[PDB]
Amino acid sequence: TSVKVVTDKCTYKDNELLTKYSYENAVVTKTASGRFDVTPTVQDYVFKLDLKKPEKLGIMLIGLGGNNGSTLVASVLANKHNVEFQTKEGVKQPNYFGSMTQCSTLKLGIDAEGNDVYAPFNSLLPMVSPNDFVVSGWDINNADLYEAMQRSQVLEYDLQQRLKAKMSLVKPLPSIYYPDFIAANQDERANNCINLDEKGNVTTRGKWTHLQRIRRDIQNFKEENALDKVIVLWTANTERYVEVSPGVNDTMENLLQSIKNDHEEIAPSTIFAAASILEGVPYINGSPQNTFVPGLVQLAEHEGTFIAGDDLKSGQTKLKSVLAQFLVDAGIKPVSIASYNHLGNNDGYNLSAPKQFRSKEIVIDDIIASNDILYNDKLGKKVDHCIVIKYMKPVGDSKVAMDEYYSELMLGGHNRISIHNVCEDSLLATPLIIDLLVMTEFCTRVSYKKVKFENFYPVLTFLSYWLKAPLTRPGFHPVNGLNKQRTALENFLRLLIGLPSQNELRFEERLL
Amino acid sequence: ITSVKVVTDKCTYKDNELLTKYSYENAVVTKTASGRFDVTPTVQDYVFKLDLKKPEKLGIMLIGLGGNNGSTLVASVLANKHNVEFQTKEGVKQPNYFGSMTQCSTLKLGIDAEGNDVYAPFNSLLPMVSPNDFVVSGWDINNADLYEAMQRSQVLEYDLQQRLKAKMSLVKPLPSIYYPDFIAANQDERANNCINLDEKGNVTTRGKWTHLQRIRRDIQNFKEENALDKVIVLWTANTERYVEVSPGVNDTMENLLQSIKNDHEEIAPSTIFAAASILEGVPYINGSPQNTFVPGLVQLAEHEGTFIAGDDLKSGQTKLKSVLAQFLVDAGIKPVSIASYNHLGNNDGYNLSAPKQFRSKEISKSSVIDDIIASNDILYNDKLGKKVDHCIVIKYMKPVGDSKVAMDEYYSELMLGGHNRISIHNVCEDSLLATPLIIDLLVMTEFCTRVSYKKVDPVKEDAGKFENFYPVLTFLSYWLKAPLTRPGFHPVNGLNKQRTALENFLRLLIGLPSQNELRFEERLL
Amino acid sequence: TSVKVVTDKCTYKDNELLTKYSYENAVVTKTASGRFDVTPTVQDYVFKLDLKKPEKLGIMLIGLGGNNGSTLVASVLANKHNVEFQTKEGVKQPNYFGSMTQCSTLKLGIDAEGNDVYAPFNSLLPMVSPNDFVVSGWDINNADLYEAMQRSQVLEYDLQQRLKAKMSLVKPLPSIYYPDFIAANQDERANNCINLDEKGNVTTRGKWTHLQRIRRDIQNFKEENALDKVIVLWTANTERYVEVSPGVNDTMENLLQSIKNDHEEIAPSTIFAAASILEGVPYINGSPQNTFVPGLVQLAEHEGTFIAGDDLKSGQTKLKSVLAQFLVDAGIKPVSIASYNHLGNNDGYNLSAPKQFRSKEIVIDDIIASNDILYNDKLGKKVDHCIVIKYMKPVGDSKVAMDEYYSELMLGGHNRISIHNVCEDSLLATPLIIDLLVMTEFCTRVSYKKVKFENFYPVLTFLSYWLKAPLTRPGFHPVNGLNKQRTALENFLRLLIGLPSQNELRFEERLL
Ligand SMILES: NC(=O)C1=CN([C@@H]2O[C@H](COP(=O)(O)OP(=O)(O)OC[C@H]3O[C@@H](n4cnc5c(N)ncnc54)[C@H](O)[C@@H]3O)[C@@H](O)[C@H]2O)C=CC1
Ligand SMILES: NC(=O)C1=CN([C@@H]2O[C@H](COP(=O)(O)OP(=O)(O)OC[C@H]3O[C@@H](n4cnc5c(N)ncnc54)[C@H](O)[C@@H]3O)[C@@H](O)[C@H]2O)C=CC1
Ligand SMILES: NC(=O)C1=CN([C@@H]2O[C@H](COP(=O)(O)OP(=O)(O)OC[C@H]3O[C@@H](n4cnc5c(N)ncnc54)[C@H](O)[C@@H]3O)[C@@H](O)[C@H]2O)C=CC1
Repeated sequence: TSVKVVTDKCTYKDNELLTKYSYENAVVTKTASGRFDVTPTVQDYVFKLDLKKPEKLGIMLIGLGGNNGSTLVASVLANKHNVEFQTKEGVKQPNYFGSMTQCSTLKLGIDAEGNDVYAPFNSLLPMVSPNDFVVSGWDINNADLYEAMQRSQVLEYDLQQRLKAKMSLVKPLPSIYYPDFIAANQDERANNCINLDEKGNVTTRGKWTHLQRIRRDIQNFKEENALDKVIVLWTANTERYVEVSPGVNDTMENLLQSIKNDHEEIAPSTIFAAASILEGVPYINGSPQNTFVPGLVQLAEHEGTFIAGDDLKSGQTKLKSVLAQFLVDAGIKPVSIASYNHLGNNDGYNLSAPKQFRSKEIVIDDIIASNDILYNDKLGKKVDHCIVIKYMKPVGDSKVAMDEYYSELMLGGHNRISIHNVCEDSLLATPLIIDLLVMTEFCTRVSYKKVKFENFYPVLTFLSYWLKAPLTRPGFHPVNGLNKQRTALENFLRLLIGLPSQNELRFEERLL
Repeated sequence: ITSVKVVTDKCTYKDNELLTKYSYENAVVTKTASGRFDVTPTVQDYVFKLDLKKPEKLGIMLIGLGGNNGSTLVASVLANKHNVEFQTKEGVKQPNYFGSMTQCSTLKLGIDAEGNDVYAPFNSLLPMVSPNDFVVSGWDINNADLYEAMQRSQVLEYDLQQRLKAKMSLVKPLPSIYYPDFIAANQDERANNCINLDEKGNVTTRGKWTHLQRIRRDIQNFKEENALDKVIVLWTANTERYVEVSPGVNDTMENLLQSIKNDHEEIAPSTIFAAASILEGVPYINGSPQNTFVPGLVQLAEHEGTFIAGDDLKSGQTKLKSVLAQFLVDAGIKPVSIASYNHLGNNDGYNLSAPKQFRSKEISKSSVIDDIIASNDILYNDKLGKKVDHCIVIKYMKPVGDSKVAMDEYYSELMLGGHNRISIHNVCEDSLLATPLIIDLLVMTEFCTRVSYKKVDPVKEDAGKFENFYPVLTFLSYWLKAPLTRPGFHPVNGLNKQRTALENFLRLLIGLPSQNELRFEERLL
Repeated sequence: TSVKVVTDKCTYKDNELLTKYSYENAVVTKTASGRFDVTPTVQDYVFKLDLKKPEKLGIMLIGLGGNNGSTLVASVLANKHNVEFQTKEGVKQPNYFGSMTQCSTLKLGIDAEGNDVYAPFNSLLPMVSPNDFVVSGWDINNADLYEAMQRSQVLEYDLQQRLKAKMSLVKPLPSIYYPDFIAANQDERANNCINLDEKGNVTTRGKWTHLQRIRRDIQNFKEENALDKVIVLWTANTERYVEVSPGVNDTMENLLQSIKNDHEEIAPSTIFAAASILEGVPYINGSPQNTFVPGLVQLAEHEGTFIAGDDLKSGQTKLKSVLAQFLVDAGIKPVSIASYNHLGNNDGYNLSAPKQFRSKEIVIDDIIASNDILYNDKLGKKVDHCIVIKYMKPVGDSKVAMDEYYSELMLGGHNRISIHNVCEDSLLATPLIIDLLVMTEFCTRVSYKKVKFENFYPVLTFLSYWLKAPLTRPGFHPVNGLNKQRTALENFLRLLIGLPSQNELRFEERLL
């Protein structure tokens, strides 16, 4: 399955694609009298896409032994080796359901009858398959991924047994454990640490040698498997936000300096990031903690390395943001929105401590911002909202989410909508992780020039669709509208092969 | 093993039998035309006799042995009896009988030396048969062995089915009676294990008396092949369509029996199994909503003096509904609407997908609230209205397997124009709930067959002689959706009251008064 | 409507009822081998019921201007004067729906066809009607009850307007305001206080003169309306628990002493209680705070005054306790139970502060205690449970409660039940308040003697049905089983008129 567009905007040379693209947009200024003055703008670009993709992509997950880590590895092996498994519904064939890059489609255009024609998401331009992922990584616990699977209780027992022989071979590398940064109850789980002093004890001293050991782990992984490309992704327990203070982590020199000075504002994630950046490998932060402090972002630009992150956009927040937008697009005013989530995994176990959850408890202000017709000082520009996460160990990885929306309708009416969501959290997070790795790898092969080619700006915004707290560029505010986060990705892929943005005008039908 | 020894002078033991005196109190009421209630207390002493020697093995014959419930029942018995632990994603699980009131619930025996309540197993008071001692068999219009049945049902954990594979593979259903018009047309291709075949081996609704005699011999054969003394038969097969009751047809014992002989078209397979069990003196329990117990049949039960009971297993949805509607009315709240929707993807919801099958169901799943309304004329009367909109919907959605999804919306009125909206959403493997319920019914039925009594004349020692429970075992209503009643008496669906009756019954047999919840040891100095 | 029982257990003399009652029960002792030895016990009693009930009952509500207070007053006037009102569903007739004493029935026995015969709950023995309630009380805010109704937004606007003329006449008396005891945000609401110093400022000094002013308010109310009987009920913002320390509030002398010593462990509720006790008027605590400290209980016994309380059993906790018990009675093991409630009234506004909510966040251990078959060390004698209350002002008094039960079924199965409850909290609390006042008044006319008559033991346990945290007697643990809390009341009324406890045996049907 492949796509071939006949357009003069695209030319190939040496397994390299050059595409011309005129980007339009507009600048608006609301005059005093409330009049909107709009001046269209246009910037011409040329994109270069290295068509040669890695035959094998290296993946190093921090928190490799967790729910997401073990499920990620199981999914790759299960599909790669077509491991069909037994269930009470009979034999099931492995697949990557839940993955946008592997299981969603896009509209390329219309056929001769005037009907939409769809194509696989990853069929327009070359993308690496999760089947060619080589996975390794770190974890403060040394259990092999088979034991990690058993511990997670995420996958069908029979599938676990069919992957037992292969998963047992995979074992996480020791990692960096700074106790003060996570939930204290994660203290006896840590039996796999590199940061130990002469008395064989865990220390936060020698942070630079810790950073150097991570770089070594990455180099070794690459060499040991003969891989050219590697991507690192954090999927470990949420850390407590670090304080961004001047002189400490505001510049890449201070940051690198603080790391050598064993500063207390340097968290483990801070070191895995600085270590990946220095090795030139893309780094994805899948947790809410503010790993990407200023200093770290500088070091990323300077090295021209791709970073991205801030939480693995839960499937509830994802969907909850969609409905909310749906209502406001319909002229309906949600005046209240209550969210209640409870899970029984370690993830929920680590969020128990308010320090870990406070990072998570961090989109509604954007929707309410989009509509001043319903939200203003005369009517009430406010929306009550609450986010409660509770740890109910008996529900395991199978989380339960509930959202209640109370909105006002016309003439005193009201509307109450309740969303009850139940599913194994990891079966939604894993595929998200796959999509992130696939698209990060894809973007590293893309360069642009306004009209010498520059890298596709380190902070990969197209990846906001899969991250609850979209990282941003100084000054610009993030946009969480999920449909728009996928519309961005979709149009980007389209513009790379000479196709315009979707307009949905269907003039072949609407007009004579 | 846990046991209970009540030091009372109301109980005496004689040759494997417990004799218990009990003074039953009640009161008759009349309401003066004007509006007063004249209440006359009543009393009637009894001496109950409980046969303590319970059967070492109890025969169980299920009609629908290869269905979701029959399948799971045998599996639960085998798994528990042999302690067949199994693997799941939550690890190794030990078998158990959760969901079984008889096996996993407790009863308060009293208070301790310090005033704190003391409970004991429901089955620890008096000798009851353990489901682990069930010797199960039965009939089914389909010949799949019970392992295939398990596979097809998709109720139990794959690993468990596998560990039960060898044993369950050897369990094969006896051929049954298939009368095409009594069930959904889709079960058509499923019937390949019938006894009613004509010269050229085709399905035939002719020779129904021969069929009755075959079923009876089946019961006899089963019994002797297992060296069993006791046997209970329980219908857990497809839901049949209601059969019309007509004078001279099935209105009397004699009429019914002849009709069976005449191959009357109002004689359903269940009618024959019911009649056969009754003639064999085997307790028969109807676990489906169809009106199997027509007058003539009940009459035959009464004449033969054989236990019958039933009409639909009290689903976890209709159970919880009775508990919640009762609760609201007991609190003075007025339900004015109760919407109950639900969908399943098993053969149960597939056979119910037909309007005539769903009809039986919709009759039993509804009536469960008629008595609730009748008890409160303060709320329900001619002024305020005494109606309660109640609709029941059962949709078939194959993709959900045995897992049923029940949703109930209660809209009630509160004071001064206010309203209350309660929504109950229920998800579970419907069959993991029904199975222990089937176990409860069989354990209690068996227990009852060992109970006899006699009225005691206060002014004349040892009058009369011991009798058995009136044939219709209303004591089993706790587990049935549409409680079968005695002519004249209305059914009571109050779940909590249904269990209380059972509780107090067991309590009295060991000389304990009914629970009063007065707790004067603390409420009074 | 009335009931007349023909029994020799009952004799009337001078509008006085004497009833004989043999109370049976049993003492159990589980021998080492796990054998239960049971010895039945029996105690004979004679109850005296003063058949002469007050023609008018005085009611003084602390927090008279709140949601419950104003709705209580509106309900009495609406029904008493048959104020029919307009709604979009048409004209509605006032009623006391939700009240057990006014709208529930009981089974007296069976008729001649063998069918149950029911009678009104308050038709067996004389009970005072809420229509003969004379209501007054205190509140830190001085708004009249008409303004209080508008503020509560609990009742149909049209009904509010039809009661406007009468409700405006009712105004709350100034009350005792000790800032440190409630949610700080209740600081500008307090414009009606008696505890003011010479500089006209609010003080916590002079607590004894405060107590004396309450007694005066009660005496005046009684005299001013020519009432013999009065009952006081607390329905004000939840207070923060006070610390029970020896020498301060462990005895009635220390307590009375501490009150004079302006001790910080003496809360406003503590004073309204001690003041009602001294005036010999029954005192009901409708909030979770521990008002009834030791000392206060002594003073109650010594004066032989009836007290009772500890939260107005929310309709959710009520029902949530019923389902939970239903499951455990069925042999089903709830292994997890999550509760999430959010409201927009002042009540929820006051619970915002963890100090107020902590009192509320205080039954599952009893159910789990009843069944060691499912709950033991081999299986797991634990049930995860959580209680979350959030303040969502837009939902107003119309609270939303959600309970999720996750239970284990046989052979690895599970059952998940979700209960979504929506209603105006006050429309459920008001009638509960009515039932409490009616039954407290009823019990004050009941005396007993084992076989000189003693008062129906101060701590009225029969009232646990309407109180989330049933107050108790030293040593005895409370029982919250709602059906059993109503079975107690029901049988008590029955035993007073010579009828035995319900057995549900129906031998007229089951036996030949
Ligand atoms: N649970 C889920 O399915 C989803 C999780 N997320 C996010 O992804 C993160 C991981 O979630 P899960 O895999 O489920 O949780 P988990 O708790 O099972 O896995 C985290 C793993 O991180 C390891 N770990 C902790 N600190 C470490 C360190 N300093 N170095 C290396 N390893 C370390 C732990 O030992 C554990 O095995 C969460 O913090 C959350 O932000 C978002 C959506 C869904
Ligand atoms: N499955 C559940 O959770 C509950 C079931 N029930 C009732 O219990 C009954 C059985 O339910 P399931 O086991 O789930 O259904 P099922 O459809 O899986 O099993 C019924 C079995 O009966 C057999 N059968 C049908 N007509 C027969 C006849 N004349 N003679 C012998 N066998 C016959 C069928 O071939 C099938 O194997 C139904 O009537 C249903 O309404 C009620 C409450 C819950
Ligand atoms: N909101 C409801 O409908 C129900 C309330 N409850 C309970 O009843 C209590 C009252 O609830 P609502 O009437 O709804 O709340 P509310 O906040 O509307 O009414 C409480 C009233 O107490 C007054 N107040 C506070 N401290 C006082 C003091 N020291 N002296 C005199 N007045 C004082 C306040 O000014 C307010 O008017 C709650 O604390 C809660 O424990 C329980 C179930 C339902």
